[PDB]
Amino acid sequence: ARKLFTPITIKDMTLKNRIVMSPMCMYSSHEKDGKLTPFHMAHYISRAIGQVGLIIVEASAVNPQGRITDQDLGIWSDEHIEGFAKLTEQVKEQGSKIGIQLAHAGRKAELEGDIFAPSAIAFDEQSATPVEMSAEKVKETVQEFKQAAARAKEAGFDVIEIHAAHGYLIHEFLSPLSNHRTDEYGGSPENRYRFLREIIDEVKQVWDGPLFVRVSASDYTDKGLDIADHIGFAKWMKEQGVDLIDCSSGALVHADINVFPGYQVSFAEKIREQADMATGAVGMITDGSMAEEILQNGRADLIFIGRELLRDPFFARTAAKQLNTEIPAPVQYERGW
Amino acid sequence: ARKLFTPITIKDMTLKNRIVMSPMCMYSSHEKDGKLTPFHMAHYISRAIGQVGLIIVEASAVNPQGRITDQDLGIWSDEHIEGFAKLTEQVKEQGSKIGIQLAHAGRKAELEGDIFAPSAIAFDEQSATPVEMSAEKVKETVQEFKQAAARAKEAGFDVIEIHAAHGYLIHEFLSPLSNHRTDEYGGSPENRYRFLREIIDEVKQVWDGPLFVRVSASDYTDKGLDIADHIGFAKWMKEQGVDLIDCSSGALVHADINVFPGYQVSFAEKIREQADMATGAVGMITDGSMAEEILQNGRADLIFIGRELLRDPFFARTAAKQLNTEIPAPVQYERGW
Amino acid sequence: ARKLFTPITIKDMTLKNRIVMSPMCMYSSHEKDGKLTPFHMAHYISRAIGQVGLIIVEASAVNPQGRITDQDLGIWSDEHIEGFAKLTEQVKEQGSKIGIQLAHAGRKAELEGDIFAPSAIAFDEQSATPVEMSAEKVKETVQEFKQAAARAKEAGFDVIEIHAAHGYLIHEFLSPLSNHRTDEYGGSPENRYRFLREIIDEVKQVWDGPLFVRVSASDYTDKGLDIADHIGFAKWMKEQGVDLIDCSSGALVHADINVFPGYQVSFAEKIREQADMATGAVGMITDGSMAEEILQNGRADLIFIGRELLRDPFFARTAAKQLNTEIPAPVQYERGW
Amino acid sequence: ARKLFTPITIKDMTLKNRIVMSPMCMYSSHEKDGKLTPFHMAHYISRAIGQVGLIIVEASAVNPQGRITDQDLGIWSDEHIEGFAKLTEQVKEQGSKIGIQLAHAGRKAELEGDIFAPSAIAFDEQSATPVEMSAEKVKETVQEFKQAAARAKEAGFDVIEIHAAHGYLIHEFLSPLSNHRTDEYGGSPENRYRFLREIIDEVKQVWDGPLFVRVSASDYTDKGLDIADHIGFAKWMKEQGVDLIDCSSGALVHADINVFPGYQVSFAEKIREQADMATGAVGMITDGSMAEEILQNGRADLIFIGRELLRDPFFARTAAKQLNTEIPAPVQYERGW
Ligand SMILES: Cc1cc2nc3c(=O)[nH]c(=O)nc-3n(C[C@H](O)[C@H](O)[C@H](O)COP(=O)(O)O)c2cc1C
Ligand SMILES: Cc1cc2nc3c(=O)[nH]c(=O)nc-3n(C[C@H](O)[C@H](O)[C@H](O)COP(=O)(O)O)c2cc1C
Ligand SMILES: Cc1cc2nc3c(=O)[nH]c(=O)nc-3n(C[C@H](O)[C@H](O)[C@H](O)COP(=O)(O)O)c2cc1C
Ligand SMILES: Cc1cc2nc3c(=O)[nH]c(=O)nc-3n(C[C@H](O)[C@H](O)[C@H](O)COP(=O)(O)O)c2cc1C
Repeated sequence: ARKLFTPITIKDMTLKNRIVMSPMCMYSSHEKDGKLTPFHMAHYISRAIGQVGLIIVEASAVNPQGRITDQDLGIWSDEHIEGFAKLTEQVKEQGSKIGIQLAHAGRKAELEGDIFAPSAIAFDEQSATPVEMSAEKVKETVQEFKQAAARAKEAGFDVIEIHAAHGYLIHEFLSPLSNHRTDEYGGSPENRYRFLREIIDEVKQVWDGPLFVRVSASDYTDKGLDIADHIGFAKWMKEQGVDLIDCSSGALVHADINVFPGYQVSFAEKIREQADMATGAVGMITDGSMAEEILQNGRADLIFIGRELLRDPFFARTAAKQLNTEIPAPVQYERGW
Repeated sequence: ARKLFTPITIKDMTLKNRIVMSPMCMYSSHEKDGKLTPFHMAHYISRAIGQVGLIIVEASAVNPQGRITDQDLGIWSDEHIEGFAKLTEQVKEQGSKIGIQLAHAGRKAELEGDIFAPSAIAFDEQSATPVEMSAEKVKETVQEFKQAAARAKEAGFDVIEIHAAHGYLIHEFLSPLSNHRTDEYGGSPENRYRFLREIIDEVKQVWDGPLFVRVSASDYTDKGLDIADHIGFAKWMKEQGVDLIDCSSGALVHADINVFPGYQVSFAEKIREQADMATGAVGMITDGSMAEEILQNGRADLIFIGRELLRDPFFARTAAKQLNTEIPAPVQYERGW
Repeated sequence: ARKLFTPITIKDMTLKNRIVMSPMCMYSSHEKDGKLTPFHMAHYISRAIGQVGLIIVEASAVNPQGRITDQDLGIWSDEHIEGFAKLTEQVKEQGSKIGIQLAHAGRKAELEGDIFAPSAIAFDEQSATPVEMSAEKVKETVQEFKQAAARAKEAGFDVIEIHAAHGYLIHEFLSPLSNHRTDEYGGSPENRYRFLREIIDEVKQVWDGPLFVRVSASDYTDKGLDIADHIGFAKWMKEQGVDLIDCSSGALVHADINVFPGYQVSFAEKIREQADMATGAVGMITDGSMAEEILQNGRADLIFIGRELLRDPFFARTAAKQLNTEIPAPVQYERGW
Repeated sequence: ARKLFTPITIKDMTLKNRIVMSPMCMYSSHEKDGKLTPFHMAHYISRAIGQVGLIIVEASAVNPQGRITDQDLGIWSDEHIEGFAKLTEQVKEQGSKIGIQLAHAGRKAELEGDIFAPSAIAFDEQSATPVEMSAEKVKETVQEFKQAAARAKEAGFDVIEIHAAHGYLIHEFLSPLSNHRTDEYGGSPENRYRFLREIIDEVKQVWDGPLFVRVSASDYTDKGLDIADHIGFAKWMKEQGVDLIDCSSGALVHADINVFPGYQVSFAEKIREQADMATGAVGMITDGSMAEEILQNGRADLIFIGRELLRDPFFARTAAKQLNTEIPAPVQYERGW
């Protein structure tokens, strides 16, 4: 069979295929309370009906002021557990595994009131200057990721992913372009990584399941982070028990990025090879042929699909056809698939 | 602008495009109570997110023993109103109009216990022989369609379609092959049409909105009904205020049917021309080009899509692309569509 | 088997499928002598390798001043026979049948010097006013079509098509908008049809094989010709022994034409039904599904494909795949098809 | 613009895009004299009309007994020059550059009479045992490649490619599995490479244009050649002035090969990186997205397309559409592309 449709086991979780619905913000929590809405349910569950092996729920803030927008999903409150519990139950009932992306927007939070970051440096010209987190505020945030993970476990998620990419809080700490701290959380690569190190260790105190970490493998900026730096971080994450690194890139600051089909795959293959860590490839992957090639040539272990799943919720079926192979259809659509 | 994406107003309902999700049974009411489940919600709402102009909910039984299977949706009880109320609200919120198909499986009901029909004639050698409805029972069934329509109105549906096709109860009364009654509901075309006539008149006492009727325009059998018969019924339906005839075919009895792309279009075109009645074309229509041709050549007014919407929930986008035109995308997917 | 890939026999010619490469001018006779060039050979033969059932060569002038442009193909001289003989042999060798479209551009000829027409009326404000053909000149032109047909037979063509459409010479005689003659070739429909009648009768004196006539089934203009007129001409053509009417439309004069997929199909269906004449459907037919529908619903006998064959020379294979059926591939490409 | 459609210059040859028609035997020289036929002309020229940047003509034997089959093209005689001269002229006239693959089947020659190889070892159970080439016979063959190159230059080819792959003669000398010689052409890697070294040096005495070499980057067999060996050969070829290595694989002997989209790309990228040599990627590349990714991620410099160009001669257009970009169409098809 095609590798794209061959199961893979990570910890005590077996995925029926290697297609992953990349986390994508829907800005649909209209009550601004971080809760799920009917749209979210239809949005996610339809891709489970569509046979996506693993569905990763969009960035969910671990702190209200850590949201990107006031319409973001949240997991900073026990009040969020009930809705997520229904979502995981329904997604899994359709045959897919489900994960959640724990996040904090840091200096990129588009909210009124003080926003936070490792250093008081604004994202750009049109952004507010963030407040430099006190050492204790940083430690409180670590606890919030821990608390959020505990809620995710209770809600029934199969996988937890830490959002350490796209110029958000953790990414801000990792990069010297945004982290000018002179305390235990700044300076050396080890210190810049400390925030993430503590988040991983604390999350593991309440979560023993598959743990993913999404990173921006490059800042595409002089004096910023590059793949070499991330290969280093990957080795440390492996030692800590991280199961897979979801390889994205950019967004820490404005930069020129050459975008094209599979433009971030090199990051996934280099980390996989040099850090001996399973990786997720993402970035303009839109057809089954590319997906199969990435897996067969050992460039990544899972294929994250974003925008193509917005155009085609049933990408799994489309990819199967493109690869001239057969996959099980949801029972209700046996007469059409 | 392409005709497929041109609005049409029926009564007080304006459809934003001519794409209709054909009613398709999902056999997913696992509690065997005819109620909706999370699967149904995601299944239908996803096509609304997908911009389908009109979504018609699958055959919903007006009487429990009128179900095709014990996992069919139902609308025989006021308890069914709550679920449907949530569904219509959520579908309309995405920007689509919604309808429901009122039905009764007649002799094709796959349930334990007596099943009913106009005459005690089994569908085939593998089916149970139905019980001939008493005149009283027939009139009670008319009232159940009326009562069901009332529930549909309360639930917020935009359109109601009467299922008078696919060999089910109403179709059984219409055809001489299945109706050998010696009372007012059998014999001449007037008598054979009487059941449907009374259903339409009664439904109109509680529902003044768009009213569709799906028929099997031919039995493809000697001594059975053919397009000439249905043109006759269509003229009577027009006088009664039916707004559109959804043109399907067959299934009253086993028959040899030449299936091919647009194989039922001739029925929609003839009824449209000869009965001066708006029609819905359905049957192996899988792309925007065929849909546009059918509309532009005046063969039908609405394009019903069945299986292609099971393969591609976002057929509307796919069709827009095939026709080299643009249509509004759901706000949440503007970065992908 | 799909009707699109079902054989059909016209006279003594059996076509292996119903796909026809519509005649399309290539304006590539760079020596301005109407002779074939390597481009023409590869252009046509590639579609034969592509399994097209019948390839009709572009408009070939029966008189040099009857060319549309000075780079048109010609068949006004015996010197044109050698090239055509090689082309028909090579096309047939690949397994396809081949035809040629005999033509005369009339007032739409874009050449230096006097151009001719039934009446001195220019095509539009940008065109030169043609010279009214003397009765002698008209009869000489009839002989040139006859002589051209003789050359086509000698060159080995399987089918000959008379170009009586797109506002060219013959079409000009047929329509009241362009024909104001006061002799035997103008006035009543009998007189306006006379030019074509004589061409058909004379051609038949030297050619007994399949004979096609392409017409513009409507002028889309007040006081111009419409489908009713062409149904009348079609009945006369049937009596004369014409085997099939290739149904196109317009171009006699500028007009508002609603173009859409299958916009000329109604013409092919009406002529087929009312004149009991085999017809070729053409006009925005781009996929196997539409082609199959047209054939199965009895709207035409052959499917003429134009621009789609310019985008996809191997449309036959593409259509077979779309129809989920199999067709023989050229032996040399068995490892790819 | 897309890299796939950006020109690239090699020596004094500029390709308009980076799509290459991979050499593919057509077994169509029916007279068994190695000459071109009308089919060959239509076959190749149609892809030039189709905008393929570089068309590489199928394996052409440098010696009659070096043909794979008696229906192969040849270039062992001056009698072959005339036909090739017409072919290059016509392909270039349509806008493409053209190359020819100089070949010798060695022990895989399916011809009657003695066949040759470095050692008397048969390809398999159903193959004849080849005659071990005397040192002089090897030197004569080197001269034949030289002579063939001289003919190719006279015929007007833009590129010459040496076929050192697919288990044929040169490949046989390169691999220790098939080369057991104990003279100057066997033993060490240097000696096994000597035959190719001499062919390259001699060809360069009569040809100063772009020179490609196709290799089988792996024998997929224990004790056979692997990518490490070919990276070594690549460095030697670079020193000799070879411009690009066309990276295929296998066929020396029967072996288990895992085939999938882009299954030979790793060979192209490793040789490109470690030998600092331009490379051509080939092997189940069927869409523009994969092609663009290969080029943008620096895995190869040219994209060789084989079977997809047999299914779609106009792959260039299809790929352009897939990449949402525009490319010039042949003037004759401007109204369709
Ligand atoms: C509407 C939208 C919302 C997104 N939200 C998130 C998010 O919450 N978390 C994240 O890590 N990436 C997010 N992304 C980035 C995507 O997950 C994905 O990595 C990116 O689009 C590259 O992949 P693609 O080409 O398959 O879409 C978003 C992208 C889009 C288009
Ligand atoms: C799984 C399935 C369930 C269906 N259930 C219904 C139904 O409840 N009512 C109805 O009128 N037609 C029903 N149909 C018939 C379809 O609505 C449609 O008319 C038929 O599939 C022809 O169209 P298509 O070729 O676009 O699928 C069903 C079809 C399928 C495949
Ligand atoms: C470049 C080009 C040249 C054409 N030349 C001719 C011609 O010589 N004779 C003719 O009858 N139609 C000619 N046509 C009209 C086509 O045969 C065909 O009827 C028309 O394109 C409608 O079909 P299509 O939508 O499949 O392309 C031409 C069309 C194109 C695009
Ligand atoms: C019919 C056919 C003939 C071929 N002949 C040759 C040849 O003469 N020389 C060569 O180097 N490769 C030859 N090949 C191998 C192809 O060039 C190509 O490298 C292979 O098919 C892998 O690519 P693809 O997946 O794009 O077809 C041939 C392949 C096919 C299907």
